Amino acid sequence: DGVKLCDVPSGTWSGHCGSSSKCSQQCKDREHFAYGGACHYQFPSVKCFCKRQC
Repeated sequence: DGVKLCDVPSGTWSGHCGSSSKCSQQCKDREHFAYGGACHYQFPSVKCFCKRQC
């Protein structure tokens, strides 16, 4: 229904997140974030945030 996922900042990804598909792939590939990730705006640019389950 609505699993609670927390968008956590990546230390691996830096710069800009233009593709959420690659962001999510990165999160699943790098760590145990099977829910992937999304491009979330933070200062100063859109960065990749991995979705962990909370």
